[PDB]
Amino acid sequence: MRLGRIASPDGVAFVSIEGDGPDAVCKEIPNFTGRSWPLADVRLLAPILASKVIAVGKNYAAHAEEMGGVAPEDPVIFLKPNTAIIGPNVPIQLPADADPVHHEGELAIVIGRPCKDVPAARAAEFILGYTIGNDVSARDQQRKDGQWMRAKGHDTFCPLGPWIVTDLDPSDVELRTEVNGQVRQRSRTSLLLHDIGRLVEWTSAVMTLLPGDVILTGTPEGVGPIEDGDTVSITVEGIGTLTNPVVRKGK
Amino acid sequence: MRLGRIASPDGVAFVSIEGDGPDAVCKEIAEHPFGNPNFTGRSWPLADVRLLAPILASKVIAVGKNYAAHVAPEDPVIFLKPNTAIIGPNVPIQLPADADPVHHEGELAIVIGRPCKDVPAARAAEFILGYTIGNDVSARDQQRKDGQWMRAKGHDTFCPLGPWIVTDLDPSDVELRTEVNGQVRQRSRTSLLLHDIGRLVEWTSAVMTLLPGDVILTGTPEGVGPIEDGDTVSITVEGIGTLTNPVVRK
Ligand code: NA
Ligand code: NA
Repeated sequence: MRLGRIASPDGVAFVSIEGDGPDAVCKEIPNFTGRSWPLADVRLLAPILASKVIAVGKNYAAHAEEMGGVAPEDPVIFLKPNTAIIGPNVPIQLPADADPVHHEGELAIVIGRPCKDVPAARAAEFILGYTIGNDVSARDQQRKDGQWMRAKGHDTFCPLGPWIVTDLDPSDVELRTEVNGQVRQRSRTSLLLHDIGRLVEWTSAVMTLLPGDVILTGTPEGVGPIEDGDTVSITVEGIGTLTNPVVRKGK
Repeated sequence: MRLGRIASPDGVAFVSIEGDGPDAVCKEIAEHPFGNPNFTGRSWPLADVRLLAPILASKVIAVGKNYAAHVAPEDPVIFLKPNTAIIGPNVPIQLPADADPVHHEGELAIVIGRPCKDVPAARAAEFILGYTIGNDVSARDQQRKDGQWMRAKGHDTFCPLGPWIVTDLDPSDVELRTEVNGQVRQRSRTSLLLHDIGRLVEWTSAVMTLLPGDVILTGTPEGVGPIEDGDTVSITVEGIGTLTNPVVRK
């Protein structure tokens, strides 16, 4: 199943998306009501209203073989404000002064139940599903501030979507980022330094996680700049593709 | 005017708090504390209810270094605390078993009153509901280790807020004081802020949209220090009152 939010002519609905052909249907909601919008008629929004967004930075091994092996250091987690969230096909707006601003394609965990102190092995019990995220980052501000929050916290700097997949096996799916059709990031989640359960364990040991909260699981190598007029597309195997145009704000 | 949130026999309510003696009264404000307040006509004695965190912030922004001793300051460094860290007056700060030391950091807190973005420092007060007190509780060992300060300052209960929001306060030059078990740890005045309230609202709203209820912690003076199981921490701001929390180690 794929869960998400859509903008209809009747308004906003939380829907179930079913079908891979453009004869695709969004059915409203789980108890279904009966109203059906084709996917063609409506527009996908960010699939959930997150109270907070937690992200990790360094979380991909370079290659499977190294290592392995020796335990990775503990995760470093941080927050992006939920005001940064935008959905598919919404422009990423670059600050006039921010150079360079980087794309960071990531697999996103969506929490489905309130939780605290969850053991890594039980993480799936509290996970609604998986979607795609982009941890857009003003790299200059990162270096100036030390704290990464401002750099990653601007409005539109957290694209999320296109929908939430509830039955995905996210253990070994391909993640890739394209800029204007050009592949710039490519890895598999089998190379996650801290896997999904470890991240949920680490994060819920720190703070209460609420239904809707998002945990971005990190980005592999290849992070690179995005400029006015670019299109960034992040594809996760078994989920789909999150696409956003890019515009720079005037001075 | 003092605006708070209370737990009453009738549920949770926003209130105007009136009086300082034993017969203080809480006057119910309809739905939220933001516009011109609408009084329902319902009220409770303060003695009959319990003050909660005065606002349900969608987010909490904070700054690190922001008081002069008594050099030109570097630009503000802001970060986030999750709103799941917020607790109200008298609620125990719960220390993680493995965190040492954990420090108190008494601060003046801005509460945003209107949605906004790209606010000029000069006009910040037009967008500010009022001022309350905060404690930016920080696990120092985690802070140093992580580089990023979020985890160190993001544990459940690591953001005491309260006891209420004062709407007609001139915060230009008020005393800020932190006591632990009756001993003064921190004491300074807001006239020593490196980045004043205006500069912080300007800086933060240039980055992100702020919502009514959002909180900006304006930093802490010298004298930060450890808290431990059994301690009581009290932060006082002249013109607001005192935010007090006991401390327990898990
Ligand atoms: Na004001
Ligand atoms: Na602080």
